[PDB]
Amino acid sequence: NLYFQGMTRDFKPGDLIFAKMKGYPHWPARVDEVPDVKPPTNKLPIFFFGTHETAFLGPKDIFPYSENKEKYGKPNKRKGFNEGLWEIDNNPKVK
Repeated sequence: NLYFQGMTRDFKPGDLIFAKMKGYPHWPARVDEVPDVKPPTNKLPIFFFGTHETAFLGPKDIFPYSENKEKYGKPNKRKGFNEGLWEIDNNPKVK
């Protein structure tokens, strides 16, 4: 996220996070390895737990998981969200 962890090199593959996208709650996710193309230069490859969807996101939309577990790690009605909360704590290497 902005200023606190605002560079792509603040994160590494395997790091667990909450990823934020417009219209959606902060979503349990992980940073993945770059696949591999011409990936966007100032973005990280993100895998979303529960839905298993993927995106490229900048550091501004990425929050460390542990620090934010109590604030963002609450059940949500969005489809796949609660399964995602299970994965991030119990199966964080699911592919």
